[PDB]
Amino acid sequence: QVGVCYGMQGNNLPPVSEVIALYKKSNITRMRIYDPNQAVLEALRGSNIELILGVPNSDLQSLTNPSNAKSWVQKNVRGFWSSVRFRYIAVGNEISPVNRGTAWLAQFVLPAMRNIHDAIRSAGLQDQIKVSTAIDLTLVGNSYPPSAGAFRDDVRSYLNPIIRFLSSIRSPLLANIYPYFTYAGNPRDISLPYALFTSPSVVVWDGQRGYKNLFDATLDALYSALERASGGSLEVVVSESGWPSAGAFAATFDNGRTYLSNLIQHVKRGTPKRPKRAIETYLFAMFDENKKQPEVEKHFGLFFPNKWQKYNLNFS
Ligand SMILES: C[As](C)(=O)[O-]
Repeated sequence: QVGVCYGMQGNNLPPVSEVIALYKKSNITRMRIYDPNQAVLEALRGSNIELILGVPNSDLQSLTNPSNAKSWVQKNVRGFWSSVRFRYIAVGNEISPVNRGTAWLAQFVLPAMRNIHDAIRSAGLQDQIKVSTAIDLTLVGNSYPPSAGAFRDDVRSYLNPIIRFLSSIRSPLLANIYPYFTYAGNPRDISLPYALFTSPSVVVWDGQRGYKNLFDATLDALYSALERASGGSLEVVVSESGWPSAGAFAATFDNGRTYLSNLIQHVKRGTPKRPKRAIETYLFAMFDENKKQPEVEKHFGLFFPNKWQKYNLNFS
């Protein structure tokens, strides 16, 4: 089942309780939150909803201290484990050692992960609850063609030991992935059917491998980079994907509806490189978030804040 990211940065959003109800109502059994909001945590009790619990980047620093991490796990994890199906903890989101926004935090990620996981195992929850981190693909320097997929040379010192850690505790890697921005930046080279999963024939040829949609190509591009960095056994959970209804080039209702509907359907299966396993995927995001900037980041909602659906999707 597809999951949905619950961002709460709007001035017009439903009460937490109604949002959970709406999740249950729409039969959405998977959620991603970006911080451990207690009301949300208390609201998920007995929901049977598998949860991605996020560590906010501002606390990464704090958690490089083992004791801060311990108390972090006690308050937010052990206090709820009876009734909340914590699935993954996403320690940091879109951290890069070379992106201006997050560079000074990179040092913190792996230690945080060890302390939380260390904290996690002491409570004996390590086979249910996988410690990981959620990346963006700014870290991937090459993805064309997909077989050539490789991480940026200047991010290898950062990613390498993180991969190693993940391999050893058998955790997957989490990736936020937006075919939308790939398309939006280069519609001359990227065809909309390619971006939207509606292409009858392959669009990208990779030796003997043909890519029909932008989403399949990119993940496999990620897979090739993981394989070159000693993560050939890592699973990828896709922790964000979405298409905006307004605010910029190609931000339209129809595109949104197409993209998201094929996607929900697509991930019932895999990619041209790893056909067996289903892609665990989290749709971004449940509500428009009128506080985000710029304009287009306020329209990723799948639902209006009055809780009527934007796109009329089956999540079942
Ligand atoms: C834009 As190209 C030549 O890397 O497919």
